[PDB]
Parts: sequence; C-alpha cells; structure tokens
Amino acid sequence: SNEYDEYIANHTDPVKAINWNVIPDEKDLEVWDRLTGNFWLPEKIPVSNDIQSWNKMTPQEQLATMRVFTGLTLLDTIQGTVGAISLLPDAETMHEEAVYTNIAFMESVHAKSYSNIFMTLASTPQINEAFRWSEENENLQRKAKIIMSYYNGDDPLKKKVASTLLESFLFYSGFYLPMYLSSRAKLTNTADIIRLIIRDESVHGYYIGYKYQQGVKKLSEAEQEEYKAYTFDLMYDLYENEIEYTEDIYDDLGWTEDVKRFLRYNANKALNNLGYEGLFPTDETKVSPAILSSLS
Amino acid sequence: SNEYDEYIANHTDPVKAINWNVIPDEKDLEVWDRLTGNFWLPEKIPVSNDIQSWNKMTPQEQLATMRVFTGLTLLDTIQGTVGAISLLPDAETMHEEAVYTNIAFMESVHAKSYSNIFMTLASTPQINEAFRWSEENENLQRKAKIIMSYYNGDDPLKKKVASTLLESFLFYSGFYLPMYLSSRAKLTNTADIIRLIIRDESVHGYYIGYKYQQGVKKLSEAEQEEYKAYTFDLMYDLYENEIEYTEDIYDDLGWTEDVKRFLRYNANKALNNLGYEGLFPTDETKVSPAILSSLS
Ligand SMILES: [Mn+3]
Ligand SMILES: [Mn+3]
Ligand SMILES: [Mn+3]
Ligand SMILES: [Mn+3]
Repeated sequence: SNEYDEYIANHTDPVKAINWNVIPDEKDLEVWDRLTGNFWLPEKIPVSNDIQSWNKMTPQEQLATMRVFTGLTLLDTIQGTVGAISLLPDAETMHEEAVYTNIAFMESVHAKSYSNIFMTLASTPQINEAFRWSEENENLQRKAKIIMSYYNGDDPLKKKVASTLLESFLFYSGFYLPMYLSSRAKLTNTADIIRLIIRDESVHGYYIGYKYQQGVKKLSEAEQEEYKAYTFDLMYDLYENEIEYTEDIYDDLGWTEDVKRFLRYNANKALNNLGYEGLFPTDETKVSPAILSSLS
Repeated sequence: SNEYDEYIANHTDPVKAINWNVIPDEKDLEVWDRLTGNFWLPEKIPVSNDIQSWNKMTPQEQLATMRVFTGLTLLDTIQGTVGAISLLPDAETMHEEAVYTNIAFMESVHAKSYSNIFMTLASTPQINEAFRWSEENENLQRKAKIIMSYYNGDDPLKKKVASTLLESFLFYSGFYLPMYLSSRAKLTNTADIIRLIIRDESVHGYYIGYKYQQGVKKLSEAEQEEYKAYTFDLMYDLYENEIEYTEDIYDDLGWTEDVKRFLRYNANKALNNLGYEGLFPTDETKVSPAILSSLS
C-alpha cells in the first residue's frame, strides 16, 4: 500500500508526451515559432541613456510614469503567474499548452522590465510609493480582481475573454504614456523596451482570441449569443472603470481626451480579436497619429 | 458588475505587482539570471549533421534512443505543464514564482527538442511507435503517475520532493544514452542539445531542492523526520521501478550494469539536493568515467 494508490486507481488513462511531429492546429506552431523567436530581456536595452530626459521630466510627468508602469507591472504579474497558467487545463492541443508556458514566462519578463526601468531612473521613495499606491488604488485593484475572478472560475471560454480584454484593452491602453513621451524625445530607450512588449502582446491577444473564437463556434447559436452578451457587458464594465482610472492618471497632465480615444480604439481591437464588431463607432477612436505610429 | 462580488470578499488582500527592487532571497535573482541567460532553442544546433551517424546505428541502438528520449519527452511534458506550475502557489517570494514561469517554459523547450531530434533523424513509423509505446509502458506510466499524484495533492513540500526526484534522478538517468553514444562519436550534435538540457536541469534540481530544504527547516524535528522518511521511501520505490525500466531498455545493448551505477549516482545527488545523505554507499555509484566527463 502506497499513498498514491487511490490517485493511480482514479487515473487509468495514459499520461501523454507532446509530439511535435503531428500538429492538429498549424497556428500553434506558427505562434510558438514567432514568440520564441522574439525572445528578449530588458537588459538588452540601454535604459541608462534615459537618465538625462527623466531628470528633466516634470514631477507630474514622473508621477504618471511611475503609476502607469506599476499598473502594467501588476497586470503582467497576474497574467504570468495566474492568467496564462489558467488557460493550460482547457487547451485544445498539447502544442497550445506549450505556447501558454512561453506566454507565462514572457509576462514575467515584461513585469521585470518595469523594475529595470525604475531601478535605472527612479528614486527609492518613488518606487516604494508607487507599489504601495498600486495596492490601495481602487480602480486598479478592481480591474485586477475582476479579471482574476474569471481566471479562478470554472468557465474556460470566459477565461479567454478576460485574458484578451486584459491584453488587448487594459495593457495596450497603458502604452499611451511611453509612446507620447517618446514622440516628445523623452524616455526614448524605455520606449524600445515597450515596443518589445507590444510585439509580444499583439500576438498574445490575437492567439488567445483565436482560441476563444474556435471554442465558442463549437456551441449552439443561442449559447454563442450568450457569450457575446457576456463579453460586451464585461467590456463596458472594464471601460467605465478605465475611464475613471484615466481621468485620475492623466487629468493634471492634460492628456485625458486623447487617452480616452485610445481606450475606445483598443476596446474595438480587443473585441475584434474575439471575433466581434466594435462597441464604439470608428470616429470615436481617433487617437493622435504619433501615438499609433510610435507603436511601431 | 455582479459576477465577482463574492470573489472579492473571498479575496480581500490587494493584488500585488512584483517588485525586483526588493529581493528577500538573493538566490531567486541569481537563478533567474542564470536560467534566462542560458536561454536556447533546439534549432541553434545542427542536428541534421547527425543523419549519417544515425543511419549507421544498429536497430537496437535506434530503438533504445527512441524509447529513452520519448520517456524524457513525457517527463518534461509533465514538468512544464503540471509540475513547475504546481509549485507557484506555494512560493515564498514573488521572484520565485517568476522563476517557475521560466522553468515551465524551458521544460516545453526541452520536450520540443526531442521532437526536433526525431523529426530530423527518425522515420515516421519509428516516431509513432515510440509515442504509442510510451502510453502503454507500465514502468514509464507508473513513474509518471506517482510523481503526478504529488503535484495534484495538497502538500507543498511533497511537490518539491517529487519535482527534485523527477529532475535529479529520473531525468538525469536518461542522459546516459546520449552521453554514451557521444563518447563513441555517435549523435554528437544531438548530444549538444542534451548538454543544454543538462545545463538547465542541474539548476532546476538545485533550486527546487534549496526551496524544499528551506521549507522543511521551518518544521519541528518530528515533522522533519517524517518528511525524510517519506523521501527515502519514495526514492527507493522510484529506484526499484527504474531498475526494471533500465533492464528493459538496455539489456539488449549490454549497457545495463553501468546505467545502474549511474542510477545510484543520480539517486544520491537528488537526495543531496534535498539536504539528505545518500541511500547508496559512494562505491556503488562508480559510473564509467567517460560518461561523467562527457556529461559535465
Ligand atoms: Mn505582457
Ligand atoms: Mn501578454
Ligand atoms: Mn527539463
Ligand atoms: Mn527541469
């Protein structure tokens, strides 16, 4: 008699090894190859060349930078240690599971990258202040716990919706500030780290959104419209919360109206990644041209 | 605004962002830096240069290669999609959680590496035969399910024992075949992939063993003796199962006696990684010098 006897008795199917010689879904390999081929670490960018421009930024500019980036750090802490991991048990293929392990690791790299920027540029009180701020900010804690409630729930398709909205709407909206500052010749090296993150996030939201589309299409037409209604209700909830977050972060700098156009731009893109038309008319999504061009 | 108000009352602590400016355990950063600095993909090695060498191998050498490597594939499929992931919720630091996301990813890299070798060198029936064999082999299924029983249980320390025995004993013992062949100038490019895997496995077993030692030290003497007895019983159980596996894989080739010495060598190292003296006298662990050196 062994402690593992009941486990084995209740698990009679074989444990399987992943076989890359048979690929049920070619997209899994395409995305594996793309994401692994894009591996990077923040140390490859010389953020220390941003010390001059950081020191010339205003107190309001530096405060917004600390808070936006600590919020992003929070999101990718969640996405690497809880979100991507939560998608593994529901994978359609073993190759998709392998892709989620890459995504979890790269989210840790993303999260670390913000500390590399902070440790190079910011003061010790500034860093401590931002982390304590992030733990008490009601809008940031609310968006985090809303997304995590789906990761910790038992509906696989809702986890993929939550993930895609986190990546394509919440995280993408945080790219406003580095892109703005870089188009003004500030924090230009930090923006290069952000572009590496964007190069990953673009693929993450497309791929998990693709998997969501493939899953919901297996359902009845009535069940599909129930998932679409769920998605639109959650999107609008997160958008309203993001409006408040945005006013609080950007009102003093005066960037709020353009960031709100960017929110609507990114909300439509997140819905598109899930196979749905946008919640906003296109002419409400006109973020300034530099921002978009700065993305790449 | 409804679906998650019970979630929040069950989850009242703040969600935290990882902060790499404060490191409670410097080992977490040292291992992060080592493992991420050692990133590799199997396409970096010219395994096609091994085609002539493979073609000159006997049917018995090819069969053993296919079977050993498919069992290693199984182990790292488990380790990357179940094992490392199971350690995250028990982590003492957020930096340790980040490390486990790298380990999970790199176990997927390891697993894929065996397919790269197979797809380059072996025939399609050989590959199919090997994956079906792995699903039905009683010793390979038994060792997998015993380890998984701990990943799926509720005892954090037992997960770390299981993981360290998987890495430092089960996986390491599979390195015999590629090291032997390479010492005989066969499949030498394949052996360079295996050396990259060993460079990672060496760190994984050290680090998770370290975390186990730190955790069991926090316990009373009585509880520490209980975990040590648990560990020795599980090690000898896995050892007996591995003896049978080894006889079946290596008897035809005639390598069995030296592989068994390597089993005891690796059993003692796995126990050392967990803070314990060995189950075998050191003179029972004299694997041939060639193997030890080509390993490294
Ligand atoms: Mn990310
Ligand atoms: Mn992402
Ligand atoms: Mn491995
Ligand atoms: Mn390992």
